[PDB]
Amino acid sequence: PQVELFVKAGSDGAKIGNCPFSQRLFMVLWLKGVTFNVTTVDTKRRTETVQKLCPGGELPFLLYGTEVHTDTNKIEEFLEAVLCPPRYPKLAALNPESNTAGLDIFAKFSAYIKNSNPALNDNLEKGLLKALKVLDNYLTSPLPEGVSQRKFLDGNELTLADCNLLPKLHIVQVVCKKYRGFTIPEAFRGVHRYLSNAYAREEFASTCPDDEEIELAYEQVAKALK
Ligand SMILES: N[C@@H](CCC(=O)N[C@@H](CS)C(=O)NCC(=O)O)C(=O)O
Repeated sequence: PQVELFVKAGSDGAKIGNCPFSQRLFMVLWLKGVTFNVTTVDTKRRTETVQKLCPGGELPFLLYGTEVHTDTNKIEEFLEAVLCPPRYPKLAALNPESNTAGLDIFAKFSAYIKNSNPALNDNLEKGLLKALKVLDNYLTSPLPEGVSQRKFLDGNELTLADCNLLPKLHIVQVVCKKYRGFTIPEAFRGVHRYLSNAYAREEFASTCPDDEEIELAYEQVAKALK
């Protein structure tokens, strides 16, 4: 049954664009091992065919046979349910906490990077560091369930939880380094090992837009502190 994912185009109207939701779904589809195709969409200059399959302009979106699916959460739920054992592996996490750990980081990053006043930067940076620390503690602490030194959020295999979080953390890293010279403290070993382990996996590394695309995507979002 034909699978086609539709994602946002980057700076040249063609490359895969910066977008954590698209990357999340790309990762899920790759980890499932299903045959699928991808199509990029220049939100301004969309094609006639795309203007019809998805009139509301939602992105990403997924075609399953001739059926269009929208909303990243709903698409992911659908894929986990229909691409299932024995043909395709179950990707859901075992430990519920894995599905929330570190997701507050992205919001904290956003607030931090859009602010330009140095008086407020002190507080936003500390809140970002605190959220990184909370994730670091999750990664270094043993998990309740699972047959810490594990590679990923929930054990040693990538799960749906990593597909959501990794694309966001990657953006946090790339954007923070470029626009603020900020790096995730080396003191946070759980976070750095997670990112190193994730980078070593094609499913994550290969689905990241290039750094230039990510930076350019933030050009009118990210501010230098005055
Ligand atoms: N509600 C959608 C949100 C998707 C979304 O945020 N898409 C982004 C990036 S792919 C977007 O449309 N960005 C447009 C822009 O800011 O220019 C979902 O969660 O699936």
